Amino acid sequence: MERTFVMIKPDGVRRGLVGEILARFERKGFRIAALKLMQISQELAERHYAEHREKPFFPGLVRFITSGPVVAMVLEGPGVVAEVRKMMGATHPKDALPGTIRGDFATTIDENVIHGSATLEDAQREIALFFRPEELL
Amino acid sequence: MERTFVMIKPDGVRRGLVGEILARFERKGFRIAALKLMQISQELAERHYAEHREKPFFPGLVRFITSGPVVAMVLEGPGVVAEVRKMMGATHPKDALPGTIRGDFATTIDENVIHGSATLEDAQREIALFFRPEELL
Amino acid sequence: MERTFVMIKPDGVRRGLVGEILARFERKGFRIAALKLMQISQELAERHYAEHREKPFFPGLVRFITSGPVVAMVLEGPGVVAEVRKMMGATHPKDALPGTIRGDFATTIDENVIHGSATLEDAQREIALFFRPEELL
Amino acid sequence: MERTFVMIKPDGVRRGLVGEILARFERKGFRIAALKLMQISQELAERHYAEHREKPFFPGLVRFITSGPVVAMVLEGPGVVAEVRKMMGATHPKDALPGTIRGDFATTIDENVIHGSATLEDAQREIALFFRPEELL
Amino acid sequence: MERTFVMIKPDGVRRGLVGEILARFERKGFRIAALKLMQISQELAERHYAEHREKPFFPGLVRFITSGPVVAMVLEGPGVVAEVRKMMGATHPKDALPGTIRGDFATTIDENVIHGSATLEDAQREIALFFRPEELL
Amino acid sequence: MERTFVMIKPDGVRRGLVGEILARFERKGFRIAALKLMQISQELAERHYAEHREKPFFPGLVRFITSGPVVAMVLEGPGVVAEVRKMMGATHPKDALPGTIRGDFATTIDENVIHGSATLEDAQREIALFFRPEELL
Repeated sequence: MERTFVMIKPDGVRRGLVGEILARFERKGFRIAALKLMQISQELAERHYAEHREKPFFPGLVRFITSGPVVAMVLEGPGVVAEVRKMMGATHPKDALPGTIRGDFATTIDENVIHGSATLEDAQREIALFFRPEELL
Repeated sequence: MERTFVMIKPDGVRRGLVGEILARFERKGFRIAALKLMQISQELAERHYAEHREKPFFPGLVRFITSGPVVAMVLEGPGVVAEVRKMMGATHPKDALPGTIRGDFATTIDENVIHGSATLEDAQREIALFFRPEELL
Repeated sequence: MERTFVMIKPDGVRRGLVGEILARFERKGFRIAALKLMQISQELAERHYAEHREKPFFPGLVRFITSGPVVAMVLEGPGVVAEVRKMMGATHPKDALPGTIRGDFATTIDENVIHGSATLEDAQREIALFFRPEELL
Repeated sequence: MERTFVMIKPDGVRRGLVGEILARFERKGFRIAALKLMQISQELAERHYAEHREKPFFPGLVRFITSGPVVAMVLEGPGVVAEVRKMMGATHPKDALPGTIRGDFATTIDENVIHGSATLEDAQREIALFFRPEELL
Repeated sequence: MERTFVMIKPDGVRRGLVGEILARFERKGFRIAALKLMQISQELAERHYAEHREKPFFPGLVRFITSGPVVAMVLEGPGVVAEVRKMMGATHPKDALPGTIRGDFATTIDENVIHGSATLEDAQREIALFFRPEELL
Repeated sequence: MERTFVMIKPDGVRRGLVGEILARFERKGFRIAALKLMQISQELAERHYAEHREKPFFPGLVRFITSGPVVAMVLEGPGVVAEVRKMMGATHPKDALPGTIRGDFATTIDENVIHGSATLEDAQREIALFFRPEELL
């Protein structure tokens, strides 16, 4: 019953990549346990990147993630956390391999189209933060 | 401006067709104004199909539409109501032409993969019934 | 229950369209009851086109249908005979509409990529002619 | 033998639809006789839409067709003029059926993604206007 | 004239992945020399996994491979044995890279969608076992 | 404003892979700055492979590259030279990974479907050689 949190960033949404990305997870065999289009508020974003509150790029992260609506989701499946990280590819598109989501759709680190939980613990945190309990099915 | 309500039925979600269908709307150029995976409550299903509460097939429509989660959404764009209707194809898959969502993905009337508002008026009503006002972006 | 016979002609196989076409039937929801790559014998071709053995274009139909291997198959599902007919599109690619197999892949009548049983009766006959009974699953 | 002129308009190029559209023609079996990314000059646009130089919407057609680069091409094959017309679908996306290029990618008449010669005669004229003779292969 | 044996397992067939998989081999440029839908008998399966007759997972392999119809095929092309192993990806999906068949469609080792000969010798053995000579074209 | 030169070789063109390949670059987010179908002359080809004028495979390179029309293009984007080399995959298809262009579409080194500049310097040279200045947009 392992699960992970995935967010299609503002750039992924405006470029119309939502369906293509979801399709990759569905053909893989993962179950969509939650899904919604939402607008991340300034405060919510800052809480998410709370650990980087002192970083110099913190303001940048917050700005981009709130620049427009995002699509949040929870995926379930065998070792889905690590499998999704593998599917997304390296955080910086230049190092992401062809076949991965960022390797196929992204060109810059600032607009790298998608985010996926790094660990099961981050997943639980992110799910509790972006989704209400009743939104999980 | 104009908006329409679309729902990928339980069979469409079960068969992993969410991304593929969503991708068709994004390729078309429509904007996703709202989106969420949800379980239709008995009340919502009855409210939705109230028109047939007398019909003998009513209990059937309700059981099916609540048989599993669906993906509800609101699409926005020029004449989106009539366009989506055309994109989905005939209600009965037997009459739905290839190239159409039902024409390419459905085989029976009971499990016809998707629903789309019939008119502008139906759209306003359905959107208000399936989504909380704050969920429209 | 209902079954229909489908054959991807020598041109369709030669052009590497087998998977793409098969995928359309699988996406539609039909079940593959039988499948095999085969070389149509002179006898089988004549038996199949017996109706035109008198016509002047007969020798042509036979030479083409035996010009290379074909992929024969039996598709199963609700009203599969009429549905497949619709999915293939008009026999003459000039009349075949986009979204259709012939509409998307064929350009001439002689090389129209695929064949599908015209009626339930034709289906029984074709299936018995192209497949050994034990090959139907 | 027969040839037709096709142009992916500025909106189609801007939205990254060049490969997808080109792929449909290649899958169909037509041959690419000519191809080039180009910026339509004011003279070329006026020459092309000369028929409407009197109309009030003329200045509009010109500004749009020259708003950005287009991908011009010449397709060759059996009855390619009428076939491409069918593949593109109705000029007004509202009338264009799913499965069609405009039916799948366009939403408004002003930005209808593509143009294709209406007749054999129009094809000869357009090809001579958009391409240098040595560019036809 | 190198060739290899590939089998789309019962899970790959029931999930409707036959066409998509074949399409990958066709676009790659490999030739389909044989193809058929078949039901592996208990005895046949045991002979195939004869080398593992003493293994503890032998009963499991036999059970799954006979749980439903499979699609067997022979592919021909330059170094096709090693190339197909590369295309399928690691035997355990968790270690299979995005872009490969198992990396894109599978989540568990038990249901890893496909099988491909490990060596030319295994290929000859598997072809002689699953196909009759006359079925090779 | 980095840019690179890409050529879809004669084999890629005759196999109808132009659109599919362009689509990969467009979905990635690269900008098409130039594009054209052309026939490489004997002299032009020899100049291109001038550095290999003394190699034993020089005659072979020249022959294949001139065996039919090719599609030349210039792509722009962040680190596009290295990114495109990554997308194309290893020069020899056998070593190209699934997900890359050669890994997915090619089987032999002689007909490896595509070429991309090795360095920014090679790119400038190739662009100056295959394109006229006015063809860059």
